[PDB]
Amino acid sequence: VASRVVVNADRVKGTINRNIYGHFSEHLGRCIYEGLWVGEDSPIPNTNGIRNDVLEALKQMKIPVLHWPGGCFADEYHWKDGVGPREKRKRMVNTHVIENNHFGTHEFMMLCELLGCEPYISGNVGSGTVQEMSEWVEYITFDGESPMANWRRENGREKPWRIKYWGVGNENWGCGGNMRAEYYADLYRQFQTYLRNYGDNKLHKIACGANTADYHWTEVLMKQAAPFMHGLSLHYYTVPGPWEKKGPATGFTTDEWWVTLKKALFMDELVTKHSAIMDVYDPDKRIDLIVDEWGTWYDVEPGTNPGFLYQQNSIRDALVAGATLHIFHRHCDRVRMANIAQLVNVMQSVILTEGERMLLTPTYHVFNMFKVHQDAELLDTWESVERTGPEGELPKVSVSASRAADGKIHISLCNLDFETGASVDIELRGLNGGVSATGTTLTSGRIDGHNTFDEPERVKPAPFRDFKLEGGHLNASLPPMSVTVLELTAG
Amino acid sequence: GGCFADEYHWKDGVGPREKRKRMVNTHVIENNHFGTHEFMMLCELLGCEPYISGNVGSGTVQEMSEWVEYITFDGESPMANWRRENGREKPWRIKYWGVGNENWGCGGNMRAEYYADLYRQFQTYLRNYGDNKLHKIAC
Amino acid sequence: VASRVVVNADRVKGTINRNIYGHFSEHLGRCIYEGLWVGEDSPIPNTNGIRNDVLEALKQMKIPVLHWPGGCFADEYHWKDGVGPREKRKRMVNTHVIENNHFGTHEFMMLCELLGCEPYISGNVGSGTVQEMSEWVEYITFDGESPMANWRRENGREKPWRIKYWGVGNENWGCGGNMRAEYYADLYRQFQTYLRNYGDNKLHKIACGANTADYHWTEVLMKQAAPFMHGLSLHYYTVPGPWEKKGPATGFTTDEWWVTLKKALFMDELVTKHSAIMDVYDPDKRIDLIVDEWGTWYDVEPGTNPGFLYQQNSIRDALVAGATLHIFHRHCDRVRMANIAQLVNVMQSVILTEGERMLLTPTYHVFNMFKVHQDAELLDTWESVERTGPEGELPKVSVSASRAADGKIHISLCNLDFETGASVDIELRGLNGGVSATGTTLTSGRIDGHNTFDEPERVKPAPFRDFKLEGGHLNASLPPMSVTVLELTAG
Ligand SMILES: OC[C@@H]1O[C@@H](O)[C@H](O)[C@H]1O
Ligand SMILES: OC[C@@H]1O[C@@H](O)[C@H](O)[C@H]1O
Ligand SMILES: OC[C@@H]1O[C@@H](O)[C@H](O)[C@H]1O
Repeated sequence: VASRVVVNADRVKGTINRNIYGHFSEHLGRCIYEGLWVGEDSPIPNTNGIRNDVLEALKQMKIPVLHWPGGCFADEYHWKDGVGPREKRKRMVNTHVIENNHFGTHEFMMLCELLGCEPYISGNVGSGTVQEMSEWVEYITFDGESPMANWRRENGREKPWRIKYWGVGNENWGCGGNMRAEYYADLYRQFQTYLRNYGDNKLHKIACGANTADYHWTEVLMKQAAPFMHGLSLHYYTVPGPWEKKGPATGFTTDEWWVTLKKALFMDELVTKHSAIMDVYDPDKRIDLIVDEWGTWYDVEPGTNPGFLYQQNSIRDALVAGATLHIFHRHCDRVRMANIAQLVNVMQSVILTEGERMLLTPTYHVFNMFKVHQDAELLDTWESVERTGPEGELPKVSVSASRAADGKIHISLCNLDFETGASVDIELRGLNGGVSATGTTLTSGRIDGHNTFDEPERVKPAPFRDFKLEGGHLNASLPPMSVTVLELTAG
Repeated sequence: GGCFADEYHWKDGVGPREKRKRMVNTHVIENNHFGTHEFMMLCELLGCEPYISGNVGSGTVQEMSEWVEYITFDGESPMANWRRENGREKPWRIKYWGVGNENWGCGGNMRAEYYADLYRQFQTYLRNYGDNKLHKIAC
Repeated sequence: VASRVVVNADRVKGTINRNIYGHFSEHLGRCIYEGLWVGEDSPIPNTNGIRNDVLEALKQMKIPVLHWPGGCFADEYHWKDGVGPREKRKRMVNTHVIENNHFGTHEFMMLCELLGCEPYISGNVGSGTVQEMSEWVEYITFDGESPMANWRRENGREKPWRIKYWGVGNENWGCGGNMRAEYYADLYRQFQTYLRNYGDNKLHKIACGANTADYHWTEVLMKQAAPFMHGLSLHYYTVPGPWEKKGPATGFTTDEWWVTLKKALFMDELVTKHSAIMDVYDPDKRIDLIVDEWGTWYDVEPGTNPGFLYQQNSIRDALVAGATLHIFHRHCDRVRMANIAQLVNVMQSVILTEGERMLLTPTYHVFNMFKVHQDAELLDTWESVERTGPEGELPKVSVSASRAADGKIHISLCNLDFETGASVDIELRGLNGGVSATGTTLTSGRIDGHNTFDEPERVKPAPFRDFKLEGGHLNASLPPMSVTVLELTAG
């Protein structure tokens, strides 16, 4: 009983926008402070205050876009508190957490330039003013003379920055103001009016979209505000248990494995149904769907502060990431950005740090393996896959194929069963020449296999050779609980 | 304005003329040398009524309320004291007061129903000081 | 410059419900009287009062479903007027048109049995009562004792008939009561409640849907009445000129050719957008979309009564029909019935009669050539086609492929350009064996080529041989202004 797949290598169905592989960093826990920002005089080796070990790993992963500063923090942030001389930045210290605002606009834009990624900034609607947000944009982007542009120059950046992605509030249905969609849509329309295109900059204005299955939100924002947006967001976290006892990152049950993956795959139905509503108001698909919060959310590691959201990261997280990325690919006609929550030390991170030490999570390795899909052409594939899990409720395999700019084909495959391997037969159609293939696979011997600071390489990619290629068929034996990428070269 | 009215912040146009806000776009210069005092003088020289449009789209309720108070109040307050420091001892009279302009478009892309609510809110705080009587105009 | 197509012969995309090839006959002009019903002692040869020449032609075409009695007539009809001793039924005559009610329920049900087609009756909401409609269903379908079933037996039909398709009013936004969607939805819910399933009969209840681009109607009916319907209708006529001067059926300009075809192809946008709204409320596509009025609508033939809607029928009509049917195929995941307006002597008919004489229109020949698509499996095809018309506004070629129950493949092609032939290269993938092909084509030497009673065979199907099949490519040279079907057999 093999899964079967046919790849039509000559039929392109869309472009997988690189920003599908995006990231998110809030001022929360150790995502910004320690995770990225250590300060110029830290003994952790750093580039202008940003730790080198993280920088180098994120560059290798080819981070395309980074969303900052929030999350809920964005609708509480007053950007002027984060610019100017470090010693006059606003300082808050709670003894029950330090926000010293040493990382602000200039440090973020420096971060993005060091990474080679797009900045994606969210302005403050819930507790901010229209002038405040307008002034932020002007500060960043205006090349003339004004109090804001002159301030930016004073603070060390002479020429403006370019920025496309601009979020007009975040989570406005909840921590960003507990707003009705109808009320948010009016604020949105008002705020966005004053966010200008200065110089040769072109803003890509993103309205706050729904939480999970709040389809009414999407309908209202589309019906009332479509002509005034370039994108609409969507938030959906994979939470295995109930809110008050989400379940652990490691040491979990087999039931928790299956439930986690089933909940992750619910993304497909969400994206489908929100997109269907968007199609009614925007049939040409002008407006991007932006899934700017996704990923797993567990109970924090025992003994850690629940407010810091620190969780471990296992092969289970790798499967969530790979299957979710595949869902985004299948919707790349409308989904054009996604941002996993969150970059470092918080929720489903690519990196965890502990002082000067760091590790790469299994989530990191999926992003780094799947980077070959960034800006690739999605190929037409059809499939008939085995089932797995209790009552066959899950697909055993998730597969996606794309063509890179040099003509190579990448086929990525997830085996969602932790107990046995998956046989897959792939037929390749529409090739001219012959092809050869190499592979890499990410797997584990344990259902909760993970990396630690003492053992940072327990779960990492390896060469994959358990396949054969002949007569236009590639037959592969995928390991249990694995993510695999095959690279095909023509000739 | 026009569209400028829902972008203007009136405080930028008062005070020592030399130290007012400057903006320049290469791609147009606004030095704010013509502001509230200069406009009110202009209307007095012409013998015409002044008709000012306050900023709803990017302005705040306090900001508009303070504009009216600055112009018209004859007592002691931070705004009236500031007007006197800026060279006008007694208040001016003004009737015609626009509570935003072009709010369906360049003044905030507002639905009528939403503008009506902001209108009701903003106008509440535009007071009749001394013997002045405002004539409030909705967009 | 060939159009190119690839057929994936092993990939099925859906089932083309046979009812896509449906028809519609209203009590209007000579559609029912003379067109079908001649009376038992007419010198026109007949079977139980229905003319044999039409019967035989419709059976050969494999008519799958016939909608009666309207149109606007349905929301004026009182069915009890059409049952009982034929001689004593209601008579109306307008001098300023005769309705003797000799064709009523028994005659219609007999007609469908003789044809082997499903009956599709529209009940009267606009001027009818809930009891009246409920009694109609009971009269037709109930096998016990009751006043209605006893009456049917007295009128000569002992056992009940079966009927699936039941329209709960027609054109209720216009001639069926000038209703707002919200008000119609409420009447719909009320009327349908009383339409019972008697014996082993199962009704398929159809709500009146939108006229043309009235998307609000579809939204309201889906949101308020989806759980109470099996199907929702849609109406769209191709009208070349303005309402008051639509343009003629023959002797038209080349501009009228292009405008006609462009307007016809607007069906795709309509069906797409109405279907998108349906998907929001019915994501599993339970509810059928029924396009129960479509076709061309011209000024009547000079000197004929405008109220009788008699128009000629040319190769231009054949192209409208073939391109429209192809649009329905591409939407066969949701469109499950369609009904061209109207069957005989009215609008875009398959047959025109003049006393005992009859002719087959070019529209007939499309339906008869495309019957091979009835209940077939739609195959995955992709294409890149030449453009035609002023400014390349039209596709030069429309193509569709399906697989019949015996494994043959039919590929139909329309060439929309009247000026030159169309080269097409078709690649066949996913076959095992070799294949051979035969073809038929329908074309004319004039842009308004048509059949007349004196020359009833000027435009009719002919063998098509101008193609070659080698090395899994079928290259064809389609004639100008043509509709062609290729039949492929494996081995
Ligand atoms: O502050 C914790 C918040 O909870 C979640 O809804 C958000 O993603 C995060 O900003
Ligand atoms: O400012 C440009 C604007 O165009 C028009 O809508 C307004 O009057 C004017 O202020
Ligand atoms: O009856 C005349 C009407 O015109 C169209 O609206 C309807 O199909 C037809 O019944």
